[PDB]
Amino acid sequence: KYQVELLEAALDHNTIVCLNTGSGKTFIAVLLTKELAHQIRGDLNPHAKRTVFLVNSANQVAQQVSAVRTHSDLKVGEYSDLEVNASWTKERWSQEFTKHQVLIMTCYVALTVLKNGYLSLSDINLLVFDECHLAILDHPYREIMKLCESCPSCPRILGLTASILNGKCDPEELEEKIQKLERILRSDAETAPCEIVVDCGPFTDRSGLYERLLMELEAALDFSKQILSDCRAVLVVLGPWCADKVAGMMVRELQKYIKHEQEELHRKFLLFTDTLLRKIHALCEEYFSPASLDLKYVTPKVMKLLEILRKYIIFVERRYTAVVLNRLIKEAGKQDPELAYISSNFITEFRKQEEVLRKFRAHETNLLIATSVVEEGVDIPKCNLVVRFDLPTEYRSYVQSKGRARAPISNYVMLADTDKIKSFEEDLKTYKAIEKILRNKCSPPYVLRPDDGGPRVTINTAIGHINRYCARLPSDPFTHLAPKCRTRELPDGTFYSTLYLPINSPLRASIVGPPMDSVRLAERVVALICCEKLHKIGELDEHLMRPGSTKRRQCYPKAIPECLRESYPKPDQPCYLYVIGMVLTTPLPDELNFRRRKLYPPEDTTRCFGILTAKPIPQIPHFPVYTRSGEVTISIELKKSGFTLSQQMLELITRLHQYIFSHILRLEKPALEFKPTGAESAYCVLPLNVVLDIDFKFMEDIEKSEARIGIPSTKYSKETPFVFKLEDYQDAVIIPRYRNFDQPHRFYVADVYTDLTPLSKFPSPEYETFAEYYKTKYNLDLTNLNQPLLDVDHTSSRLNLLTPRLVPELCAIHPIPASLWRKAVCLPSILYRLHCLLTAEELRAQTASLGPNPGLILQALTLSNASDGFNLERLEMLGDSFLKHAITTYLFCTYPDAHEGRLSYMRSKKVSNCNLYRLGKKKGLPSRMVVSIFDPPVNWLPPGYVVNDLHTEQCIADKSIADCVAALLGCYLTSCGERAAQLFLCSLGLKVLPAEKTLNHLISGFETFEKKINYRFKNKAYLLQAFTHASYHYNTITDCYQRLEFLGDAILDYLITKHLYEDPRQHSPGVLTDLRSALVNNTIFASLAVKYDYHKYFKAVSPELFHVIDDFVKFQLEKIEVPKAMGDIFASLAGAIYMDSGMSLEVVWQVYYPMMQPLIEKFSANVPRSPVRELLEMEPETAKFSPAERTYDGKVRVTVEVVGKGKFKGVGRSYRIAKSAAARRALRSLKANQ
Repeated sequence: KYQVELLEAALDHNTIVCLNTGSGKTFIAVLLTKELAHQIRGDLNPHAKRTVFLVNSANQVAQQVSAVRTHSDLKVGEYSDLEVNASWTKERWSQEFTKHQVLIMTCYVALTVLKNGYLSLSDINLLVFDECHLAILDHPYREIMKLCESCPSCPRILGLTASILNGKCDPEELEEKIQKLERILRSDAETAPCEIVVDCGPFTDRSGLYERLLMELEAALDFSKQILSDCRAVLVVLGPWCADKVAGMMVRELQKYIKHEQEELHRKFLLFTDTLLRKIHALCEEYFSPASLDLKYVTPKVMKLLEILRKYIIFVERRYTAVVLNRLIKEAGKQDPELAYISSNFITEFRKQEEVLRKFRAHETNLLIATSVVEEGVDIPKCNLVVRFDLPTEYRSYVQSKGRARAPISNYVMLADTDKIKSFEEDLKTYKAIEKILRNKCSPPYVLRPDDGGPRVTINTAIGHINRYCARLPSDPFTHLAPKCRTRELPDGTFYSTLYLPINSPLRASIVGPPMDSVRLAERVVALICCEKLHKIGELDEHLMRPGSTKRRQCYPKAIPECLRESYPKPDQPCYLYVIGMVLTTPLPDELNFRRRKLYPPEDTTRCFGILTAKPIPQIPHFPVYTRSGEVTISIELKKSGFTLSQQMLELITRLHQYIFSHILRLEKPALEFKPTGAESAYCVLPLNVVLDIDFKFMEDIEKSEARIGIPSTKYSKETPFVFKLEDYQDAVIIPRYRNFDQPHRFYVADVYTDLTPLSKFPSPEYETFAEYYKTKYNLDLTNLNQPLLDVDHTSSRLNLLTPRLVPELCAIHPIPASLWRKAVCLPSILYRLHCLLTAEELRAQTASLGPNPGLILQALTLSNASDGFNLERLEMLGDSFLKHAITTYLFCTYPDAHEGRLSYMRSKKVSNCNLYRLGKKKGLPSRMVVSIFDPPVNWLPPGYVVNDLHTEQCIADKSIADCVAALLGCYLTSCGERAAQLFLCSLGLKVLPAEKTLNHLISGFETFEKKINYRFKNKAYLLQAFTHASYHYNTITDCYQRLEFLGDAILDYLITKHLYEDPRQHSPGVLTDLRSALVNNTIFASLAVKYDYHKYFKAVSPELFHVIDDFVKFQLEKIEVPKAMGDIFASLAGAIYMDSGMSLEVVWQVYYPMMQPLIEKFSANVPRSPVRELLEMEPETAKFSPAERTYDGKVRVTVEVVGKGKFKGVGRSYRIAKSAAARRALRSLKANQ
C-alpha cells in the first residue's frame, strides 16, 4: 500500500515524491490531477483554477500531454516552441489559458509568462515540477519558486524527481540535499530479508595453467579485440571445461563471422584471432576428464553454491557466466545425487527474442539464473534464497535486489572474496546509513457464551481475526484489501482508534472504540468492538469465523394422456363422434414429380374415418401430414354426440378396429395382443360415410366378404370364363393370386392400358407377349387371351409421414376401396401426433390453472435426436438467458447484505443443471418427451393393444430434462410473457419472486459521459457505484461495483440473445451459439468501453491497472492484455441503467443498442466460426484435448495434441477459456503450416 499512502500524503500536504522510473511519475501526476479536477473544472474566471506541468526540456512535453488526454477528459494545452511563444502577445495568452484546463509548458516559457504577469500563481492550483532536482543549480525553477515564495497563497506543489539518492557521499550529501530541497520547494519529502556476507576462500591450480592463460592473453594486447575481452572474463570465472565449451561456441560462430566479414583487413586480423584463440583449443593436454570430475578442480564459488544447495534468483553480469553456471549446476546434480532440490533453468533477431518469453513462462523452476537486466521490469515470483556471486556496485541496485527476498524467514546472501570483504563491508555500511536516513525522513477477551459458545479469545488475536476477515473478502490481482486506522492522539494521553473496513464489507461506518493510554491496547480493543459488530450483523460465526450429467441415463414410463384411459364406447353411456377432416393444401410441385404420376386428392372422397370417443377429449390444433399427394391438414372435429350402440354393434366395431391394424396396415407385431378392455387406451376408430354416419352397412359388406383373410377362389372356366368388367377395376386395390402367397403385396389400379393386350408386345426380350410370359414363367392356362390390361402402382410401405422424404383375372380385389386405403396408411402418424398434442395440452393447462400453444410446448418437449421438423435449441438459448436474468435479479434484491462471492455461489447452485433436472423430474417432464424416431412397426403401440422395453419406456438423459425445463421457460416467455415465465419458475419450486459535498465533488466530471451515452441518471450515486473499483478507498458513500457487474452481465446476455432470436434471418442453432459467444465476450466489452471513452471516467488507484489501461487504450486508438475492469464497468453501467430506470430492460437496450449495433451487423453478415468447433471439424480424428489440468497457481491448463503435426497448450481461468486458447493456437499454427 506504499503507493497509495504516497498518494494520501500528497493529497494531505506538499510532497516531493521520489519515483524510480518515469512511468510512476506520469501515474502520480495524472492521478493527483484527476483528484483535484473538481478544483480545476470551472465556468467562471474567478471560480476556475488551472494546473501547470512545468517541463524541463521541449521533448518531454508530449508524453504528459498524451497521458492526460488519454486517461482524463481534461483538455491539455501545450506551449513548447520557445521562439513561437516568445512571439506571442498579451491578448492571446489569456485566450489560451482559458481555452485549456491543464497547461504543460517549458520552464523558460514559464518564467517568461510569470514576468509578463498574465497567469498568476494564485489561480494555479497544482504546480508539478518535473525534474525538480535542478532547483539546486541556477535553473529557471529557482526563480519560479522564489516568486511563489513571494506569493501569500501558493498551489499544492508536488515536486517530482528521480535523480536523488544516487550519490557517493549520500550519508551527508543526501541529508543536505533533501534539507535544501525542502527549504526551497517549501515542502516535505516522502519516498518509497537480512544481509549475509558470505566469505569465499582462495583457490589455485596445482599446475599453474591459469597463469599461462593470463600470459597469452596479455601478449595479444601487445598486438577481433571484442572476442579477446570476452575470453579473458569467462576463463577467469572458473574451471577450464566450461570455459572450453564457451570457447568452442566462439570459434564455431567466428568461422562464420569471418566469412560474413566485410573488411579484408579485419578478416585477416580475425584469422590471426583464430590462431590466438586456438591456444585454449590446444591446451586440452593440461586438464583431465570433463565428464568424470570429483570436485577437485571446481571453482570455490561453485563449491560454496553447492554447499548452500546441500544445506537447503542469481543476478549475473555476462551471458557466458550464466550459461556455464547453469551447465555446471546440472552437471553437479548428475555427479552428486544428494542434490534432490537441484532444478535449474537460465535466462538472459526477433526469433531468439520470442524464445525468452517461453523461457520466462518456465519461472516455476526454483533456481532461475539470469543476467543483471532482471533487476527491473519483471515481477519475479517469491524466492527464499538469493545467491549473488557479485556485489552491488550501486546503492539503487543493492536496494532493488535485496527487496526481492520476500520470505517469512529470508536469507539475502552476498558472495565475496576474502580480501574484497573489507570493501563490501564499507560499501554496505554506507548503503545501510543511506537507507536508514531515507526511511527516517519518510517516517477484556471477548466471549460469546461462557458455557460453550466459541473458543476462549485473547486480546492480542482480535486484530489478527479482523485481518483474516479482510483477507477472506474477495479481490482481484490488481487490488489489495487491508484495514485502515489512525490513532486519535489526545492531549490527555488516552487515544482511540477507528477501523475503516474495506469498501466491500457491509460495515461502511467508522468503528470507533474507547480511548486507551497505549497503542496495543487501543488497537486490540477497537478490533474487539469490530469482531462484535461483525458477529452481530451476521458475518462472523460461533467459531470466531453425477446428477445432470449426460452419462446418467434412466428408463421412464411413457405418458398416455389422461383423456384416453378407459374411453372405450359402452352401450349404457353416451359417446362422442369426431370426424378426421382432411384437405390437401399443398400438391407436389410438378418439377419435383419424379414419378410423373397424377395426384389423388383425399378430400374428394365421401368415405373417411372418425374416432368414436366415449370420454370427450380437449380440442387440439390442426397439423400437417406429408403424403404422396403432398401435405394434408388434419383436424379432429366433432360431428355428433349422445348416441348409444348395441353390444353386437360394439363387437363388430372391435373386430373391424383390430382388422384395420392387423390386416390392412399390418401393424400386428407378435409382441402385441389385442386387448381393448385391458389396455391403457381403448378408443375406437370407425369409417364415416356421408348419408355423417358410421355406415354400418359398409362394415357388414366388408365383413361378409369371403376374401377377409387370404385370396379367395376365382371363376375361370371354358363355358363361363372371366370377363374384363372395367367398372369393377376402375377403383380397386389388387391382390395377385399367383405370387406372395400368405403374405400378399397389394397394388393400385393406376389406369387401363387398353392399347396393350396379352398378345401385344412384351418389354422383356425373353418373350414377345404377356401371354407367352405367363405360359413360360408361371405356366398359367389363361382361359382368355384378349382383354385390356390394367396399369398398377405399389402401396406405400412407409408410414412415417411427419416430414417430407397386369392381367385382370390373376389378381383379386380387396373389399375396401383404394381411397380408404391411402387414408388408412395416413392413420398412424395422425394417432401419434394426437397423443403428443394432447400430452402438450395437459402440460399446458396443468401449469396454467390462457397459456402457450400446445404445438409450441410440443416443440419444447422434442429433442433433436428425433430428427423431426421441430427442435429444442433456440428455445433452450432464450430460456437459459431468462433463467440467469431472473435468478440474479432476485438474489440481488433479496440479499443486499451478501457480497458478490456469496451471491455468485448461491446463483451457480440454483441454476445448476442438477437442480433443473430435479425440478423437471418433479413435474414429470421425462415421462412426456418425444425422444425416439417414429417407426410404427417398432416403437408405436396401437390403440386397444397391450404388450403380451421399447414400446412403453423411453431412455432420456438428465441433461435433456434440464434442456426441457429451460425450453418450456422459453416457450412461456415467447408466448405468454415475462410474468408467466416468472410464475412458472416459482411453480417448479425456484422461489424467483417474493455526504452531500462528498458526492458532489466525487461525481463532478460525469456531466459529459451522461451526454455521450444520451442518458441522465436520476440518483447520481449509481454513477459512482458503477465507475468505482475495489481500491478506491476514498469513496465511502457507496460500495464497489462488483455486485452491479453481477446483475449487468446477465442483463446484457439476455438482451443480446433476445435480439438474435427475434431476427427475420432465422439463424440456425450453431449460428446463435457462435454469435452469443462472440458478443458476450469480455474482450469485446473492453473494446467498446475504450471506444466510447469509458476509461476517461473510471476511478481506481492501482498503478498496474493504470499502465494496462494505457496500453489497451493506445492500441484501440491505433486500430496486449485486455483489462477485465473495462468490460466489468461496461456491464456494471448496464446494471446501473437497469436499477436507476425502475427495473426496466428497454432503457438498457436503448442505451446499448446504438453501440453494439455495428458489431452484431458485422458478425451476422459473417458469423465467426468457433475456434474449438472449427478445430474439431478441421481435425476430428487427429486433434484431441487432454482433461483439465489444474496448475499450482490455481489456474487451469489444457493440452491439445494434433497427432503427426504437433502439441499445443493453453492456460486460462476456466477449462472453456483455456480450451479456446489452445484451439486458437493450434489453428493458427496449422493454418500457418498449411
